Amino acid sequence: HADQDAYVADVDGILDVLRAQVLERFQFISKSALSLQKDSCDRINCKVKDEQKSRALTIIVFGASGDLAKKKTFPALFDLYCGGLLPPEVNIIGYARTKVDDVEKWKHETLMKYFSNLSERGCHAEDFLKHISYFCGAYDSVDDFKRLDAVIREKENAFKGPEKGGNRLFYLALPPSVFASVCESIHKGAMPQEVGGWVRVIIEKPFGRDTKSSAELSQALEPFFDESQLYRIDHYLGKEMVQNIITTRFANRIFSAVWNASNIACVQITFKETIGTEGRGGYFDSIGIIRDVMQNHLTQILALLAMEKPRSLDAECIRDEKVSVLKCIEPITKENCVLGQYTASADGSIPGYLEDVTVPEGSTCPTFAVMRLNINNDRWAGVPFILKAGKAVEQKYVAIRIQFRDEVHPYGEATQRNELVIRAQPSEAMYVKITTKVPGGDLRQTHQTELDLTPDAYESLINDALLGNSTNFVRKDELDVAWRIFTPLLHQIDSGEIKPIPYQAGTRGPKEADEFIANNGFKHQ
Amino acid sequence: DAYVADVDGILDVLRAQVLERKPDDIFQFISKSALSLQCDRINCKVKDEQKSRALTIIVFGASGDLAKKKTFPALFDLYCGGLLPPEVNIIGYARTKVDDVEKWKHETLMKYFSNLSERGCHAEDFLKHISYFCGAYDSVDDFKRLDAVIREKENAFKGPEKGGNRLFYLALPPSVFASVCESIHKGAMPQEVGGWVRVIIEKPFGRDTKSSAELSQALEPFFDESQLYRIDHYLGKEMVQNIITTRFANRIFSAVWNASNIACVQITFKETIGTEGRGGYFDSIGIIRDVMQNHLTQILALLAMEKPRSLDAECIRDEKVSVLKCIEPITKENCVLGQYTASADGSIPGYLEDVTVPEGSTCPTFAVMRLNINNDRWAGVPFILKAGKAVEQKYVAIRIQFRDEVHPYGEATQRNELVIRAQPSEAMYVKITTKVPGDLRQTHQTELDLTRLPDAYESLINDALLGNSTNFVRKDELDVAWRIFTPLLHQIDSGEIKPIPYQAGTRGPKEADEFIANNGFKHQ
Ligand SMILES: N[C@@H]1[C@@H](O)[C@H](O)[C@@H](COP(=O)(O)O)O[C@@H]1O
Repeated sequence: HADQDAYVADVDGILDVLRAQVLERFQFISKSALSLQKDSCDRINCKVKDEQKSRALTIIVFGASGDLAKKKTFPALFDLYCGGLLPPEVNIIGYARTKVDDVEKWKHETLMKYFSNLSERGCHAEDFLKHISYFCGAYDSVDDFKRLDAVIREKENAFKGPEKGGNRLFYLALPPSVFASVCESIHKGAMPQEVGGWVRVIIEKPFGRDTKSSAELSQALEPFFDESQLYRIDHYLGKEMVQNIITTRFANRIFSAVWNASNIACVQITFKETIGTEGRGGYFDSIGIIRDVMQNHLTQILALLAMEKPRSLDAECIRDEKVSVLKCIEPITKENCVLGQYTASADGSIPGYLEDVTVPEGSTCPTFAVMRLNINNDRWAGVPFILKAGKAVEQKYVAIRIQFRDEVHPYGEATQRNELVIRAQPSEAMYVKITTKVPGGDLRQTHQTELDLTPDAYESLINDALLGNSTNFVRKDELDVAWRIFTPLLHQIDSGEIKPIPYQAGTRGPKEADEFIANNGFKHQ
Repeated sequence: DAYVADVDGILDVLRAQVLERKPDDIFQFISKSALSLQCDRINCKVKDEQKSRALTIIVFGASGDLAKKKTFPALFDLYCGGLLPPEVNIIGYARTKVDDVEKWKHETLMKYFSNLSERGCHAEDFLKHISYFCGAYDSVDDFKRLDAVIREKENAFKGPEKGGNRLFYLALPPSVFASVCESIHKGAMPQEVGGWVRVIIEKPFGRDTKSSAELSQALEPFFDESQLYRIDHYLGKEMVQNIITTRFANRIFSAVWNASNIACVQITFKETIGTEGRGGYFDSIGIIRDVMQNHLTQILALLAMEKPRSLDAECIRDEKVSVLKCIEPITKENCVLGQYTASADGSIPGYLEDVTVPEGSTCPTFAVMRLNINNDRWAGVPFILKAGKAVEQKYVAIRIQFRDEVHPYGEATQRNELVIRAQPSEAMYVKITTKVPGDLRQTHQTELDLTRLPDAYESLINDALLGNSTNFVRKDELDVAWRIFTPLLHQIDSGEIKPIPYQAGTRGPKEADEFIANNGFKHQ
């Protein structure tokens, strides 16, 4: 309805007129309201901001000798350095349990092995290692964090610059079981100095495995770090796609006006991988495809896509809207879910999921899921939202597909449903499919045409955290709502009330899934 | 410098309110959300007789959770509001020796005082009125020693009259009530020269007809029903006036307050909190004894009574008794029980997860039941009491649903309602159908609103201090109240009904809502 969007715009335009009147200094808002009634391996070029330059900065990577830290975090930090997005005087500390004598060989052997050895980057590796130190320490001794504090205080007091104190980003590349321990230890032991500096904490998934376990972690952490400080990171959600979702829609009347039940026939969000899970049963078997990427990754995409209009692009305004729309979503039913589990590829190259020492025999863990979500609000009531995720399928692909309702009249078969695709993998692309004339010479001689409207994902998130921008991080309330959307389903699945269909590695998945989709409003182009 | 723009921040709150609620008139809603988005010498408001004589308040069990977290903070609030006499003496009476009474004051009491500015700045002054007294609850000599301590404060009283008034507050297990009352009777009654004696006692008042009557007979040699105040913490003055005045002062409400016009009456008490690890204690009590036989029944009496001969306390109490005597004993077939299980987010563990709860507990944390008031006014009208822990909102209200006018409006009208709500905020309103301007069949449901003071608990203590016993259950009233519930409780304890599990934070068991719909209620 034009009136749904008009009313919001009228409220915002009233709050806007109470803005430029209150620009002349609660009780004044009440009075004004009734009143309105009556009417090449080159040099790193530093792209960092002034404030970023102005105070010291230490990044502490905890669990620095783990696979995530050494293969993912440190390389990501390296790429940001090469991109000129770390402050000049950035200090990095790898905190970990094991004692190390030859500090410099550890950086070279545990860390540099994994750096991007590309042309434009390789030459900067040694430069980056200068900014790194090692810290031997455990994740609970108050002593160890007192010592670390003093190690940081020395580097911060050495900073050659205008502001005192130090900004501190604690990056917990650890198993969630130690999050609370470390967090309290930081709180008691190693917060930024009184004089100045912010404190930020990046934590890694899993964020529980259901409503109850997730809220226990939130409760454990919330004594020590609030939602301005805590950053729950989703490696796979990048700047590029988020901007495509938000900007393309909210900046433009044309897309804004059609982004609703009256115009949209159906929406799919798809996350497909050719890779399987081989030798990862130790993580995956207990998690399943749904907890792994759908409850966390796909649902945040969905929230950004479905949300109502925030009043501004301030992060918490957007996060507020993510929560509101998630709260409109009905808990997913077992009647709206098709599950799969992959067997060996027909060509015998790829082994099945159960064919794995790190997977328990008999496992019914799903590697594939397609489900329908109902968003019960004025904007979305009736519209099918399809989430689809799967391992060992036919191609690597992440995209949003919005199919618009057909204009049957008057072009009939000389036209076709409009679409909007926002694709992130294997490469970024955003387009609309529309119908246009061909130059020749009758009106029903039409064409299908694709208007193109167009640091990696993980890196862009670490950068956002340094910048203090939490837009693309799940907030504590948001996380809780998301868990309530999926947990009843996850229970039904673990109680065996629905079961995975087998599919061979390299196919599309269970044929049943494609029938589900087609039976839930999608029409083939 | 000061580019705070927290303006924008509050604009955001307004926005969220407007779009949540979606008013027709944005402007007028902006005002009402803004105004409702918003130190000094104490002004003595106390009356003539109250300033005339010494007052001493003795809180027995002063280091207990009830006394330090509820009673003493309430007295502080009364003090800050000018509702205690200026020379009031407060005595905390307990059994543990205390080296430093000043530290006790600061650590045991002042910790639970309201941190409100306009109160904080009075705490130290209030503490000057509090003494600690250490003694037993059964030794006459301790009460004589207490009497000496009181007489000393009374005799230094600088106002006109002699002796003093004594309010004894028994924040104790009822097992010690008789021994305290006897000890008071022998040892520290007010001075003969002048002063009254009042005694406030806490629930439970027994746990069935027999235990309760035995308790009343243990106390009546010492205190009569003008001296004895059985306190129900939850019964506020504001609710009671809503119940009494709206009806009895008005022809329109009096005329419809009967079987000819009312389809059903529901009295609801809902909390989001569980038993909070005190399940072991709750388990011997259960929801029916906890709030229904006492609290909801008093609300029912006030709501259902005949017109009092006057608005005097004992005339109201006489009518409370008369109506309760009309009520049939509740049958098990008119009762649905629940027991909560863990909340979705686990913040409320299941009732049975508490290790202090014994395996196999069928204690109800939830109950809905129907009472039949067999009199001319009420014959055939279902009265529903509903109470529940660990449900979906904190809420206390009376809902009166009137009979429908089938003709002529049919589906273009629905049943009128009178709501008197106390929690989470006071409201009272009627829902009637009215025309929309713009088609006789085009109608709207509208709510007519009929409209820091003391809170409900503070109101009752203030009432005891003033001698107003309206909102206190009288001995005879209590007996009758117990005769309504005791058969049912017996059936429950014999295992004849069993509680339906419900998840903490839901409404309760689906069978309870169906029971309500089966006994005369119709959803909007
Ligand atoms: N917008 C991001 C993309 O940047 C990302 O690439 C993709 C997941 O794919 P991958 O797991 O390869 O990052 O979806 C996310 O939503």
